[PDB]
Amino acid sequence: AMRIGMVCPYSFDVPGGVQSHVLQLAEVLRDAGHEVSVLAPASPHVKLPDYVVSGGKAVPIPYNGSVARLRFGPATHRKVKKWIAEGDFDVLHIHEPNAPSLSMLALQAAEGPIVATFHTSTTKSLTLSVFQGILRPYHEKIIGRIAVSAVEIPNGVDVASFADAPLLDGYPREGRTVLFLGRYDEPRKGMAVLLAALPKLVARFPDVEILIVGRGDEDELREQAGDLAGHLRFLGQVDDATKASAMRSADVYCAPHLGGESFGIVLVEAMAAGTAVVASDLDAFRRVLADGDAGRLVPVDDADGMAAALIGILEDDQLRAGYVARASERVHRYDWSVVSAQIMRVYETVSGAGIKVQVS
Ligand SMILES: Nc1nc2c(ncn2[C@@H]2O[C@H](COP(=O)(O)OP(=O)(O)O)[C@@H](O)[C@H]2O)c(=O)[nH]1
Repeated sequence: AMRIGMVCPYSFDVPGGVQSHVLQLAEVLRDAGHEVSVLAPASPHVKLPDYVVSGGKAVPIPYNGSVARLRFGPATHRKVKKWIAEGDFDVLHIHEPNAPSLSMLALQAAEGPIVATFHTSTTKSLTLSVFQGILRPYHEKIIGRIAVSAVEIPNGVDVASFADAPLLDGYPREGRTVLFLGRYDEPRKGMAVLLAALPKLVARFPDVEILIVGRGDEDELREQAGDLAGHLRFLGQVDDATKASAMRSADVYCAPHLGGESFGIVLVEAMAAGTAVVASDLDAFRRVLADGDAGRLVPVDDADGMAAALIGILEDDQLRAGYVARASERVHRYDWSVVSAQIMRVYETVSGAGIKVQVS
């Protein structure tokens, strides 16, 4: 039984891959009998387990010449030190130690058995001394290093949570349903590509629904869709259980991203749910879908290609069933059962009898 301290650099107020990774990992560890405490920025808009501690709020920097938009004040520095001093941790696991970040503040404040996970291409570069710049002395305090895609370990999901989620009332729809999940106002999420494919999709599937999960300006999007707006259904930013149900209820999950640096955990969620994936040919997505074995890859920012792919998947039951089968086999390697074991081996490696994380 270990005492583990974890640091998330991002508020839980907004959904994100790093945020969900840290909370779920904490839950998995506690279920195995370990003690976990999570430090993260102020998250007053969501309900959180009692083991989450607020590191305070990053406030805007009020002057020109900064190298960041937001900064944690002196209260945060004090909170971080107190949290470490009182935590008596066997391991400190920090996520995304970008500078400046709450994770880097924790790294500066602490020493002892420290592990870091690098979630993106940008933070993976920090495994190299040349990219650590004048923060080298702090990066040198990291004892174990995990790259999501040092040791490589993929981010985890609870497969059963998706596989066995209840269907939403009224689903599956005879008219078919394409699911989009994300903050659709952000251009990088590629809602614009799916909207440009919509006329061809509706011509072939006259009763099709685009089911949309995530926060954004629904009225602007409807206006963009013009006289096809009636094919759009918005759930808003729903809880995790509803999201899982939505995934299972859709006939296809569409991931039309124009770019990004993440692992692509939403594709894994769809695979777990038993829902066929059509995705942009991004490196991260190609890996999850085993180079097209476990889902359909479409060239990036290609609306005609995206329509063909979505129409193709909905029209060919054999093909769709094949992707789902290969995906359901594949996705077990991302389950927390398997993934958390790999992470614990790193914890074991960096820790040792009578050694604790302490304040620097
Ligand atoms: N419950 C819920 N989860 C969401 C919502 N939007 C995103 N997520 C989850 O947040 C994570 C997003 O991962 P990712 O695609 O990498 O988002 P990113 O971090 O912004 O790149 C996944 O677990 C999503 O299922 C939402 O509206 N509701």
